[PDB]
Amino acid sequence: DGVGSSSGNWHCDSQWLGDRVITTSTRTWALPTYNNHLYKQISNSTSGGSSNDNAYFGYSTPWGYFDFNRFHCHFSPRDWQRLINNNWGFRPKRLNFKLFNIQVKEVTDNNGVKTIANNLTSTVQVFTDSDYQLPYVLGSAHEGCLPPFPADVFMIPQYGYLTLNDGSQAVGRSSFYCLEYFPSQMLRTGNNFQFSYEFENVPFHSSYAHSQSLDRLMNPLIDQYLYYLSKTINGSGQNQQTLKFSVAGPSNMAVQGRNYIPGPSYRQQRVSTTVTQNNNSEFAWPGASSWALNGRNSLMNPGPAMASHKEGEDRFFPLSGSLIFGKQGTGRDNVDADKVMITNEEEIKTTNPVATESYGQVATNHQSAQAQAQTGWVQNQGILPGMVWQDRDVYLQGPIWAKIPHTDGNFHPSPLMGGFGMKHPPPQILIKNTPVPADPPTAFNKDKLNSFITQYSTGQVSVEIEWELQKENSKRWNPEIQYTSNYYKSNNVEFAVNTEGVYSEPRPIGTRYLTRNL
Amino acid sequence: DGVGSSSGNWHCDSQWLGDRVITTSTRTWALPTYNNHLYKQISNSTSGGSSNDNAYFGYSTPWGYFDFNRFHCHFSPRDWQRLINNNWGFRPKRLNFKLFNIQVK
Amino acid sequence: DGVGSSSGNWHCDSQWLGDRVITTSTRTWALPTYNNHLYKQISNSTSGGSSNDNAYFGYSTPWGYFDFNRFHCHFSPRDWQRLINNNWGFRPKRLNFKLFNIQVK
Amino acid sequence: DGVGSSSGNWHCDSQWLGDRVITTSTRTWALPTYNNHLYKQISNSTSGGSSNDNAYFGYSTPWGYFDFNRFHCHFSPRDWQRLINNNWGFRPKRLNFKLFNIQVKEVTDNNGVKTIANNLTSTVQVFTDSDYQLPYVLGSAHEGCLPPFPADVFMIPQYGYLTLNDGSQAVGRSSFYCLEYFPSQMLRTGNNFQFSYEFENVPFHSSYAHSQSLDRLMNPLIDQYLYYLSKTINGSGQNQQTLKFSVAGPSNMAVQGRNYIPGPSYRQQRVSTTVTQNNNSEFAWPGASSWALNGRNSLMNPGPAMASHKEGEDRFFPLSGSLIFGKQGTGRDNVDADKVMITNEEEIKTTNPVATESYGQVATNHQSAQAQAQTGWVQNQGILPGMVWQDRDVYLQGPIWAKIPHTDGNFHPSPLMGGFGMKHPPPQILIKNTPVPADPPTAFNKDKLNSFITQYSTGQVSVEIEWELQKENSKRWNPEIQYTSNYYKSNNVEFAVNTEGVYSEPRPIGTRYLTRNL
Repeated sequence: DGVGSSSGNWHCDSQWLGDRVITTSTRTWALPTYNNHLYKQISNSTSGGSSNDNAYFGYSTPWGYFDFNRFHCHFSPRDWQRLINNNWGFRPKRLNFKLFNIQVKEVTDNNGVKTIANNLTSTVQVFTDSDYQLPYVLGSAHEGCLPPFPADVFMIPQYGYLTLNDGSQAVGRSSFYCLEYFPSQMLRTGNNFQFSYEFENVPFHSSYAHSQSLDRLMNPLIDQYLYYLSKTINGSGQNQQTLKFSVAGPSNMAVQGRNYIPGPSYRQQRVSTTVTQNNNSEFAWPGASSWALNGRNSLMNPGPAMASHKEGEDRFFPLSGSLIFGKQGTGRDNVDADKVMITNEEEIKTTNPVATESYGQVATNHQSAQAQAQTGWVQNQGILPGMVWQDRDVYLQGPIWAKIPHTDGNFHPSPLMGGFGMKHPPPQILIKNTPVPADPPTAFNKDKLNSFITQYSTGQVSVEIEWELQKENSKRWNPEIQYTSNYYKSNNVEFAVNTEGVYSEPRPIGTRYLTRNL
Repeated sequence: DGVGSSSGNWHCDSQWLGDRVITTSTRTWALPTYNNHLYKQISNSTSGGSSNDNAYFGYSTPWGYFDFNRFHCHFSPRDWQRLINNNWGFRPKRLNFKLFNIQVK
Repeated sequence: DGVGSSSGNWHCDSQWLGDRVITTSTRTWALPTYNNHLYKQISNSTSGGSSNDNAYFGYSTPWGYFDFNRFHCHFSPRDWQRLINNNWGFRPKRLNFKLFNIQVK
Repeated sequence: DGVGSSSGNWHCDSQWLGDRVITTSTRTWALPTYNNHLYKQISNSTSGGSSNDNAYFGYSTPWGYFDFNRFHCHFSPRDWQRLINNNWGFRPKRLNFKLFNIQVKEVTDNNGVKTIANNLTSTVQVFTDSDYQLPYVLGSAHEGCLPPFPADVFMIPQYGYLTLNDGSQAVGRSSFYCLEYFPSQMLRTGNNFQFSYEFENVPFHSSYAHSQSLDRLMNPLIDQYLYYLSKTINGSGQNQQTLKFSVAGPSNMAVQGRNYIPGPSYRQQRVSTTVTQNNNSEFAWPGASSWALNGRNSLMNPGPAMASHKEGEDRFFPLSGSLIFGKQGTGRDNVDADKVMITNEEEIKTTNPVATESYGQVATNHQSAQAQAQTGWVQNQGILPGMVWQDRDVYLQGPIWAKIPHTDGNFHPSPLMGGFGMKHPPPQILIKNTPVPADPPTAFNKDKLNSFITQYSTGQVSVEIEWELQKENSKRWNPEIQYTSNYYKSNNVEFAVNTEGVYSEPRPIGTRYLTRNL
């Protein structure tokens, strides 16, 4: 429109209908100039990397991008509490995104002092990768998302991508992408940008915990009509071999026939938070479970959805089997256990195997009069017919969605870090300040200009997402477990600001508090 | 239009139809003041030339000009590869040119 | 039709449309008499096999069969090159099969 | 149709309308099996060639082809005489082609004796290269065309083609063509084949000889209003330099100004048919004019249309400047001059330069008091503005058309051997006997069959061409030169059969007997 007219209003609210909840969040953003308007080839050689497992090749772009792939970007703690305490499931339906109130500033430095002024004629470029023609980086748990607290002003992260690499070198199959080779809208201070997105059909997330275990689905009062081999010898010596059979009933539930079995496994090492119970050696990387791709080892992290620990074993965790969040103010490198928040998936112990245990035991030989029957620990077990399992729970500060890789085949493409897997997720939204050259020389020079006016941009961003709800219809008589704040007095209110205005999330919040039968 | 409204968008893409390919390219340009707004007579004497074969007479103008008479101004390397590997011939048909987002400093 | 009239023509060509390619291939075949018009029980004993892993039981029929389950039966090397250099994917859609110009000797 | 019904009639006649003549010719052909149904790579190594100039690479196909690219295939000698004596020009308009009365035979050899029988169920395959996707070999003066005499039965020539070569080896750019990769009609004894072709617009062939010379177009009674420098010195000593000018008139026609000049040249060596006037040395290849392409020298043959000889110099010919036809029964290698028929282009001496002379003389220096004026013989001269020329004449036994090479540029694409140049000439008509395998083994073998029944095919071929005529409207008073037979008694009639039934063409017949002004 014009310089003196706002191009949008501040929309931040949650609307709770019967089967739907609409979340709207608005944030103020700041966008600097990245790479001084240049594309730069990057690799482990440029960053000084040495290990083969961490070698990479890619490019850093002068473009930024908007990321809102975390639940706290849309749900307040109270809204999250309502969702998790009142619904058996939820899923995103549609998306509305807006950029408005664009403000481009120029910075001039004379001598140790910088002056900031408006540049009303400068432009900012925005476009969406609706055709998914660029590498998708929103599927990784990267920082730079919209802040959970609406009053926080955030910096737009720089967009970068990786391609095929051989050490620090590239190959002929490696791809280079120029983001200026895409049509993009150019916005001055009076212009705004908006688009709508429809989520593809995804299953409802399981925001419930099973009230039954897979091995306890039988009637505890009635025998089965099936038999089991109870004895093989002749009880109370030589030549004592005689078959025996008994009815599988309530007294021996472990041997009853069952139609379904727990889901797959890939065993993790077990770590205690009581440090003196751990071995006196360096076992992080060495002791960890991993997978290999083209000679590179990548940590199995977080891996298959598996129960974090056995009942009562709360002190133990799988070495890389769980999402680890950092508390407010936590450092980047080598922080103590009290500075991080270790999530756990104990709710899925009713259907999923324990991460630090074998799947089970399997026969490994043919027993005879000369050879005793032998069994072997199944340390990893693939998908088998009749298996059932629960996916990893999602969290308030955890990811929402991920892009399913474009491959010939996949199985249960639920993101392993939690969330909704989609072939066509919300498109990447890329933003960049248009370069403004400084005064050029009065004589023609064919070289590209390298002198630009120092600029940055700021504005507001709004994203509205409609969520579909799956209401609970339980006939359970006793009250359910519910997420609740603690009344006991404390220096600060949980999920609030401190005396210095710092917002903090004191704990990870899952979604599985209500219960339903298996 | 106005100071605070963009006069055009960034269009840079290639569209491949059956018998036609449409190339669009957008660039950012900078234009200084040439000859301090003056027309100047130029010659090999003004530039110090001596040889008869390189003697010339002309004028330098304060005007600039836009030139896109090179194939890489319109075709990306991948588009060029497609064109050369899949076609026995090609020729230009029509042209569209735009200047927008003027900023004078 | 008749003895002196051909029952079909030689069709062997590839037609490249926008999103579709139609491949046609014609070949000359010869069919002898198999097993002297008999069905015969066959096994690894009849062929002299001894290993358990290669033991088998079956029948050999006096019938022949037409097989075109290889890509080079339909795509020339140039057509294959075009397909692989210009397309992200392909799949068969429909089939037409013909036998003609029968000659029994 | 059926075995016992003819699929076509014998059509061989010429119909003379006002401005059009329609020629129809029917011939009986025989088609054997070529290369035993195989494609074979051929090169100068396979044929034993050694010279770089004659090196080649290509393929020989089992297909034959029909060729009617010679005028005597359509015009009888009497029709040719009428055409050349009554018309100033002619050009082909449209084409009709027919194959019918197909007869396929099988040959069986027991012991030194062969038995031939019909194979009523066998097929012959025919198709036309209407899209010009195969190498065009009809543009070369190859043998194998339809015989001039309708009663002669001819053998179908085998189709072969050449591609890019480096010595006897091929390169990556070389192309291999499979003629079975084309849709073709399969014909039994009851079937027939036919198609129609329309000639693209071509200029009328010049079937006239100019009655004026390019240097004698002025009025012989009137002076020009232009002057010439007659003298430079001071006639009848030193210091005698004085300019002079005179009117160019009838007394000095050589110096008159002229608007047009004779056409281009590329000088040929001069050979006498009186052998004792030639040099006592071997000068064929060495003394010949040539052009070079990629390091290979190709004889300039016949080259630019140039007058064969000066007036009265009938004994001389240009070393490779003229079409040479062989008399009936003439051998293939090293025949005497009386066994061949040397064509001449003396009719174009009025506009085209003499093949064995320089184009002219050009100044090569600046004359002065110290240096005498110098001139140099122009041995070859390219196209210049104002040039006019006549193309090479066509002959009864000479070629009709040729395919203009598909190139970015060309100039006056009239075939240098004579005829009509076309981007889309009459398409190649390719024919092959369908292989008929012998008895295969009773056990499956994956190798391609190499045992086939010995077969050949025979039938009739008809081609009808409509020619447009350009009538003469001359006001010449005296009678014209006309082609005529000689009444004087002879043992045989010219253009007739001998006592052994051998048809012969005793002389080449041009088209340029009538006259018109320049």
